Amino acid sequence: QPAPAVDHSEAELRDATDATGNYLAAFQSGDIEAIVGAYIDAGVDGFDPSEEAIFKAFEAARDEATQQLAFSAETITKTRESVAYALKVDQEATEAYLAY
Amino acid sequence: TGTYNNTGGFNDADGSTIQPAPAVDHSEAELRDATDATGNYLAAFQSGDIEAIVGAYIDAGVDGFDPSEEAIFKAFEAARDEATQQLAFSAETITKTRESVAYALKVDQEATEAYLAYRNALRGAATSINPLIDAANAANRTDGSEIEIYDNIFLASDVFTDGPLLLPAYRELVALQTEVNEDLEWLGEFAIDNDADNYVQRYHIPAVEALKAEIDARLEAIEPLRADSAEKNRLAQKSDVLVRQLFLERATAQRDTLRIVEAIFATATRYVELYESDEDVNVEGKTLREHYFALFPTLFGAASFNVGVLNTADDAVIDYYLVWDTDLETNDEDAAYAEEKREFALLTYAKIFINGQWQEKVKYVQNLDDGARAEAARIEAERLADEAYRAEQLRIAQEAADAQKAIADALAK
Amino acid sequence: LDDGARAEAARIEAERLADEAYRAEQLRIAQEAADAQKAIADALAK
Amino acid sequence: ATRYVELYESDEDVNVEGKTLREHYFALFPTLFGAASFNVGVLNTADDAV
Repeated sequence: QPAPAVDHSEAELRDATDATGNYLAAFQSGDIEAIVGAYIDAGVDGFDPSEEAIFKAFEAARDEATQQLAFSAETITKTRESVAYALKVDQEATEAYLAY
Repeated sequence: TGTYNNTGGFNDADGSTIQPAPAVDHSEAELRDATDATGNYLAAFQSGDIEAIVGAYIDAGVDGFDPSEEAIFKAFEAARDEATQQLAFSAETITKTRESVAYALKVDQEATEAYLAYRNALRGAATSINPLIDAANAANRTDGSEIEIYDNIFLASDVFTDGPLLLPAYRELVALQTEVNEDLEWLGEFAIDNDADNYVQRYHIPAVEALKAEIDARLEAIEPLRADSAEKNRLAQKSDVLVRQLFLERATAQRDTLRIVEAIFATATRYVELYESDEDVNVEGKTLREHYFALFPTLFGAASFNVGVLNTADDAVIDYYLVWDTDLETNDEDAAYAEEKREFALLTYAKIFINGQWQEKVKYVQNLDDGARAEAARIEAERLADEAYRAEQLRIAQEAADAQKAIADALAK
Repeated sequence: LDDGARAEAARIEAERLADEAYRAEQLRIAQEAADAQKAIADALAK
Repeated sequence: ATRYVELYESDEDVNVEGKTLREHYFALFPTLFGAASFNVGVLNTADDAV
């Protein structure tokens, strides 16, 4: 993926990264109870113990993880463009200072 | 597609497909009876004694005991069919219990909504009434003997609490209305103006009339909400959701045990059936009938674990049918149902990775079986097809050659 | 392993259907050709 | 986990290498539970640095 020098503010980077870091708090904690409580849906008020509902819940969790991965993919390009702009600006600044 | 052996995925004959659960009231006595109708079947199996098991689940037969293998096979087949039917019934028990739970949740949800609405109406009436009471009290010049000094409403039952009692407040409001109507009539007397120390002025009557009008306007709107709150709070007291959750857990454990019971009976039936049979092919350096015999040691531990779970599931229901710690502080609470549902869901999730250990072995042996049985037909089918094709080809070629000889003889003439 | 098994459990069916269609077409063509030969036989024998 | 649950009593659960297809999926968890531990150990420092 290309990375043109486009200024994305560091606050934007922090917000976009924290939007994903909240998803991983339960996983990073390591407790299985927290994981099953957060990433798995309980379902209907009457808990169905059949395997089909379990399969559906796991499929939904997998789809949610896939979408989160898709967003974390674009976060990389955003940050790379920000870095390129941050390099270009002070390169030009130091060139001008040397000339003066 | 559904049988004791199937290749169609999830089956409703075992309790694995999806089923709706509308809020329908099935009484807890019905749950207890339907669960005990199955728990009697498992007493011999849960005891663990082999003699009791063979005495209960296996039929002796004719008075003259036939020791031939065919009678043994028939008895095992009958036991397997009985276990299959018991599993089919334990399947529907689950849906019954789930519907009962849904109804038990709906009723007290509505009850607590009505209670909140009625309490809010009472709070609004309390907010609206007091300033007029103070205004009417300020404009009194009598001695205070017959027309007494009013007191602030709800002196004992604090309505501003979240969950207080609400009947004494209504009775106090009714008593205040009665007192106002009583004291209003003495304002129409002719000798009430006794002396300077006690008499009436011009502005007392309008204040009393305004207070009475406000009370009469508030009660007319208060009444239906009180009626609905009482009616809905009485109905929600006739159903508990915790015992239904316990029954659901017990029935799930019963179905889990019935699964392995049916598996054991089917394994024994198939092992007995393959005695000196043409279909007893040899694979993986062993005979097909040998493979079935190795399943028992793992089943005898998986069933032990399932029975250990079912024993606690059974003991829980008997000790907590109607006693405290099953009904709680107030008519509607989800702080206890949520925790039990979480624990039950966690246990259900955890157990799906344990029964699969023996399920996969059973599937492996069964797969070997039907693979051999189905593969020992395609050679015959293809042989018949090839023979028919060759015969038809030869017949067509011969008749074409005859036709060529026919035209030869015809135009040669 | 998974997709190999899943994809391999279709080629036998595909080839069986293709072979059955090929054999049926071959037999039909042979039979109609034999009928045409009988037709010319009856025609020029008349 | 989804695929392991899906293959319950299924027609596509063929047997290979002396084991069932559903059995093969179950053996992946012990290695993932260590690889994810390493990745989480890296991510913890990556988060604390910012």
